Amino acid sequence: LKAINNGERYQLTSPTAMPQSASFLWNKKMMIQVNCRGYAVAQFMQPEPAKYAYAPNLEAKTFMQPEQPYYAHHPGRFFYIKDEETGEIFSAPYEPVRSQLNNFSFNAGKSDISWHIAALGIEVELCLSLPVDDVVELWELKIKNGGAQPRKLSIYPYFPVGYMSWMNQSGDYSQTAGGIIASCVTPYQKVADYFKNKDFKDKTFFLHETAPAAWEVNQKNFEGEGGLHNPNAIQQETLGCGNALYETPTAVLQYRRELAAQEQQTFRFIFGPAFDESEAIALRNKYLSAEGFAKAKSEYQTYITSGKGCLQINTPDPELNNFVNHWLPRQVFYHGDVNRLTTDPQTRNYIQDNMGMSYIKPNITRQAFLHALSQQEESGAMPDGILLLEGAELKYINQIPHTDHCVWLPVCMQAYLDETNDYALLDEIVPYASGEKRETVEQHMHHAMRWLLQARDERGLSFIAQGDWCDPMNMVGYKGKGVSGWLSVATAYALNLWADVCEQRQQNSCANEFRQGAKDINAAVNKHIWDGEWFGRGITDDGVLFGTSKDKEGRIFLNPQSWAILGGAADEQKIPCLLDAVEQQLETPYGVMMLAPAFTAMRDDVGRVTQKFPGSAENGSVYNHAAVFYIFSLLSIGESERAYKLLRQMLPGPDEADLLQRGQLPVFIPNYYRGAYYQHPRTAGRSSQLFNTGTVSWVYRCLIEGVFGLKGSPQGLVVQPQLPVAWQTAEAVREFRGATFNVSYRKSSDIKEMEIQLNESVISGNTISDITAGATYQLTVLLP
Amino acid sequence: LKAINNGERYQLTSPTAMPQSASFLWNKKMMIQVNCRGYAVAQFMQPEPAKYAYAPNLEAKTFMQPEQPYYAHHPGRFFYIKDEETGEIFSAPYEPVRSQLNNFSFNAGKSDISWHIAALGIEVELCLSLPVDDVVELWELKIKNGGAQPRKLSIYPYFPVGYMSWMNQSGDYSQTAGGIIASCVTPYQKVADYFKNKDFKDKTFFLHETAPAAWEVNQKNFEGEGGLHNPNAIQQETLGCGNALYETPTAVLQYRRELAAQEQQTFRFIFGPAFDESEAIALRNKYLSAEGFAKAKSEYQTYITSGKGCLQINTPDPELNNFVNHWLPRQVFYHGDVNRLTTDPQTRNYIQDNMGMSYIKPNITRQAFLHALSQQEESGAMPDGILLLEGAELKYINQIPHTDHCVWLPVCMQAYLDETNDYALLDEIVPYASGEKRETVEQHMHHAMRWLLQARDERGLSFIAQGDWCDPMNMVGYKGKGVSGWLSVATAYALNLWADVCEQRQQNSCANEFRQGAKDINAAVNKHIWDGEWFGRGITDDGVLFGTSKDKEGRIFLNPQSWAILGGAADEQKIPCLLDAVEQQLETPYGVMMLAPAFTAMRDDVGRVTQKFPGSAENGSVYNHAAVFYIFSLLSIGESERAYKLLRQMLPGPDEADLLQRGQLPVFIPNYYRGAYYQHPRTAGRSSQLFNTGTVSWVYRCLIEGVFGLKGSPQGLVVQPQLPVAWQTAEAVREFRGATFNVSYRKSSDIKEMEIQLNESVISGNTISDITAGATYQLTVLLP
Ligand SMILES: [Cl-]
Ligand SMILES: [Cl-]
Repeated sequence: LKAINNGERYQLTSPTAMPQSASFLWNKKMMIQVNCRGYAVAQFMQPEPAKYAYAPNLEAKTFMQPEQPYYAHHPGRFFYIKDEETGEIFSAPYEPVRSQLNNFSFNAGKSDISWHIAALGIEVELCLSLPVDDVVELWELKIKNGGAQPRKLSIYPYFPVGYMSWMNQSGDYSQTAGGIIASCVTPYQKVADYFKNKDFKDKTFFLHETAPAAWEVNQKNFEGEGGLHNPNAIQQETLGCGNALYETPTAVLQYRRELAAQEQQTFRFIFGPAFDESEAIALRNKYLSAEGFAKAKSEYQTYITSGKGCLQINTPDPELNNFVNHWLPRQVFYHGDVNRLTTDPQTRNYIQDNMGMSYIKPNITRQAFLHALSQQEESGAMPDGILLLEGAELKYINQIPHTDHCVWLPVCMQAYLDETNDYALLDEIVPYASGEKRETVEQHMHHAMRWLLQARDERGLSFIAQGDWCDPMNMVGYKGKGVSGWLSVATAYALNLWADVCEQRQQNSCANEFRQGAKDINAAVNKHIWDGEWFGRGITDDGVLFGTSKDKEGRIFLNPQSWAILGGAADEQKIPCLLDAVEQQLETPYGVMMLAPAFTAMRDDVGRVTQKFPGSAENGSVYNHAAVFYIFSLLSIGESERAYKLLRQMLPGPDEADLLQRGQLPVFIPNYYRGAYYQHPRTAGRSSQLFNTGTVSWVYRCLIEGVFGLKGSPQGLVVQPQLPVAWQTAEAVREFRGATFNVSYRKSSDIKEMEIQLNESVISGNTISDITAGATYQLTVLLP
Repeated sequence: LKAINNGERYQLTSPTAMPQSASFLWNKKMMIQVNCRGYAVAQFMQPEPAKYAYAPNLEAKTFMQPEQPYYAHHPGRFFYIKDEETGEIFSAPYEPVRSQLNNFSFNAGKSDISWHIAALGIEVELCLSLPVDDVVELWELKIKNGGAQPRKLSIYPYFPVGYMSWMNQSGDYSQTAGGIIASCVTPYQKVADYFKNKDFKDKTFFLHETAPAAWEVNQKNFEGEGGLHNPNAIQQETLGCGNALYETPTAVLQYRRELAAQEQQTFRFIFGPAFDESEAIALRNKYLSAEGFAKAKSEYQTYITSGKGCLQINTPDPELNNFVNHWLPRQVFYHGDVNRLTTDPQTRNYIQDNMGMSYIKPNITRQAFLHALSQQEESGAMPDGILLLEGAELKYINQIPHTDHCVWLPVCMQAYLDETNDYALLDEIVPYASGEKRETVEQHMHHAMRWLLQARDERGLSFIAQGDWCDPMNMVGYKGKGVSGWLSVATAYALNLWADVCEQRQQNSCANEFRQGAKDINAAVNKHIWDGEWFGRGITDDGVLFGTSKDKEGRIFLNPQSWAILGGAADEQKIPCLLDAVEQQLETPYGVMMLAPAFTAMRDDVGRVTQKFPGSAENGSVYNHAAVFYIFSLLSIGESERAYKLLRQMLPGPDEADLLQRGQLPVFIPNYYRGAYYQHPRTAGRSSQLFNTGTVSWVYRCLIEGVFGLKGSPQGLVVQPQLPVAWQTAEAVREFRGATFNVSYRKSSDIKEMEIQLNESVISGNTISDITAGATYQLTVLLP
């Protein structure tokens, strides 16, 4: 397991040591998660979510689950190879046959995913990639006779379409399209859904550049009694060229080749959805050639490059370097650039994902604030979701009243303003969700902060309704009286940040109003939530305070601690209680758990969070997004070593036991690693394998502004590093407001205070304030 | 393939010749479809539908689809057998290993399902059955060393639980319960669903009578790299006794036995859902013993016996005899006794399924009329569904306005009144769905018939809204103007039957009102629907008449023909046009198609029916329920040979090509055999394998009253047979109004008219009118 191609890829060389590991790709309209053994999950937008490769049964509407189980007929991307001289077979990448291989590489790439495998002296290369703007998978297969004698082979792509629909499904070979076309009608019953579903891409295509010897479109006939392990159609000399008539369809082709010693051949295919044959052919003409593949690859590299971000690092930790330089920025960029491929992002996701873009393409951030605030309610309250398309609707959790949505506005805007200095966004005029009222961004923000001050009970604590940041914490306040400890403390943080902005803008009454606000809230928190060694989590509708030392499950939550540090409820006296409480009850080798001990049964004044399996998701996992709010809190009070230790725990490896236990390639941060570390040690640390998470925008922020300490201010670039003490030297390159800063950090026993040199001469203070677009500056930072 | 055990069972001796074939069982709260290879689909009521054995992914809410595809990890019921001396393995019944077997029997039973298999000299017996009233599967395994030497075996039940839930799933071995308990929390998000789901049976148990050597509850660890074909846990000496912690759970046990020459051992298990361990143990104590199995089997036999029905036959066709005597009555009884295990049966299903019970347990019929009519709307209109439980709701198609619901009332009541003579039901007082109005059944019926007369347009034709009997015919009248040809003619039938009842009850104005009604409708049909050689199907919202000779797809529908014969729109002149049109365009070797040619693309003034795959379900399949309305129509005009031919086509076999093509065991009539006979001959005749269908109550009625001609009247039993001419003799035994009639039929060239003898002396007329409860009468019926 290691980086290759100068960081462009990361290679895993066993199909069994880490069998859940995967990587992803995306583009403007789709995403695909590819498992190391050949399984895959693909979703596209049209404009709502859909799939073209289906399960063999009628599946629920869903993308993936955490810790997704795969199974033999799970959708996947495979090539069977048959020795026509011996009848022996194997499959690439490893499933479905699972033969002994002589060689195996799975390569996660920034811009592609690929495998190299060998068996029976035949060398197989498989490469997947996507164009920027169309929904289609670009597949490249290379087969090489690696021996001294000719070899006769039958080569079979197997791209199973699955059970498409109970109403109508079929498939046939189309000579005109040049491959297989499966077709269905998405089930429905209401006449309105006919009109709504009319432009669905209900065909799935698998198209060949090179005409094959034969094909099979009927899944059962492909398998016969041999099943996937040894399909009958492959035991025969030739595929039988069957179709599917209200039978489960499949995409199987056959090439028969005699290959000379050392001879290699290449075959191209495309796979995806289409409205009709005409669209499949349009895509074929556009992509299915050496030239279409090359042009797509180079447009796609350029897209990834445009999102490369603002920080390259060179530290003594080569695993961190590789992760931060090569993998983190693409994962941030995915979130803000396509908003997790939903037409109704959760508001807090929209805002936090876009916060991350401040460091990548800040104009997308700016647009995101304008778009979100145009959907603010006239009361100042923000909706649970942001609609990205006319006609979309709030779905799933966005229909369940949660109360924290306004908080994110000044919290995330702060990052934007520090990075860009675009205080002028505050003067942009935007409407509200209803009414004829158009007001500046700044007036919107004021009304959001007033909303949060009004949405509090007689004690001055924030109402929780059916949840706050913790989506399934739904029964604390469902009767209309319960309050959140996390929301209270986070509200005080928000109010303090926004009061700073008001002061910076000469809005001095506002600055006072909101600072007073924050003091009131923190007082109420200190009176009603503080539990003696840590802050509690909320007070239920019936007046019980939970997240306290009296509770046997859910005894401490991370979030109220992190956010009391930030918002100022935690003073100098309280902070060391927090740190030790968190370390004793929540820290693990895989990072910090969000609550503990995990709940093992329903507690119905807290609610659905407590019914999740203990140590999964919000029920006490190492939930990385909560972990990173703690990291950030630690950085805000100079707890440099603690912060770095806990941040570095998010990245698996290089320890081999760690790698195997988490079962993840280190090419993304998952939403969680399994918690309940004390209750269930066997599974603890296991990765969810979910690449969708708002964690990464905060991780990137922590590195840039906190660890490396290269943070923007209205004066310029502020140098305030918090490197771990083990590093004798490190470098970073920072792109900032159109300039580049080559930074060298070095520990020196000759000094008492940090000393900063700019282009060799020493500065006073810690701000670089003469910044010209296009220039490069040498910074030397000497540290005690 | 043939009947065994004196008709108690039917045996199939290949696992591959008919791999979709199955049988079912049910009880008061559940049903299970068992496939010949070991796959199964089970549903239970609690009080809504649920499952305990899940797919390996997140499946949609559904029972089964037509022509259900199975796949390797589909839920199933399996036993692996390992030769500990050689490492060789096989599985019962055939999946998952698919080894060569020395012997194979699949036995569909009336009261159980079982297999006998042999391989490696070991003889395996497997038997499934259910008790009458609890949700639990009773499993009995027998293993016999069939050789001369001792043999060492490892024996592994494999009952996979599947992927239960993304929120929470697990499993472990429980010594106290005596087996494996998988556990989950059904996913939800709304607080109201917590309260609604609180008593769900979210545990699945697999409990052993005999303590095993080891177990495995983690599915992945069971399989390892060997997969289902050759699981790793079975290659080992002993199972590793793992659990499942937010991993997909499984039920695997291991018994290790040395068996003497000829020695057999028996192992018992139960499998099912439970709320908690306490319920699993309650079921264990009740059932898991030789004595619990025996008591359950004998209570279950008694339940099936109580539904045996009123007709045993002995004809020259031994396939018909077996089907009618042994299989048909249980399938009728299932429908009315549990109403297809939905809490909101479609109204037309409720009424027609219960009609069938007239011949089985007529008091359930009577209750069904009372229950249905208590939910009639004050306008006289009937709702789309009948609610069988306080709090249930209309679901799926029952939310989409269909208009035919009232029609079934007099159509099906006629059967009830002829069979039982219970005209006194008509005087029972029942409420309506809303209001304080309580009226007699008879007044309700009048208001239903008036409803049907009012629900017609200016031309006097019935509005279709979003459908009639054809559930997905949703776009003929969705704008509020379209009308049905089928509903018009069926309304006239209904009105005529009900006018007869009114006359029989001295309600003479009503009798006139409704007879006039029927004449008006038939006139309008003859003016606007008749198309010259057959009756059209409807007139769209924009005034187009479809189901005509001008249409290239959907050129003729069966239903308007059948029902014009019944209701009298078709006169003596028109009837022979119908017969020839139906025979030329609709008849097939597998029976009569409901429409043709099948639709191959959306036609959006007809609607969703046209998007189903051509020859599946309502889009031109041999849809048996439509076929049987034709059969019944044919009988009502003395077309004896045509009627019998088409009825006999519903029963597959004995022709071998027929059997293999339809792919069904002849132990039930499916809802459809594939149509589009001319467009897609390769698949035509394929069985849906769906045992839920309102067909069978009409088939039973046709046999009893039509073919065998033993029909009730207010005078007694009317002898009016329509035997096919090939039969030289036949017998039937008819139970009727508490008496038995041993009937012998014989063709005699000595007579001009039918002659009937009762206890050897000749009667005049054709009615037996002296009927004493408990008596047996000899009837001899001589025919020309
Ligand atoms: Cl939380
Ligand atoms: Cl119809």
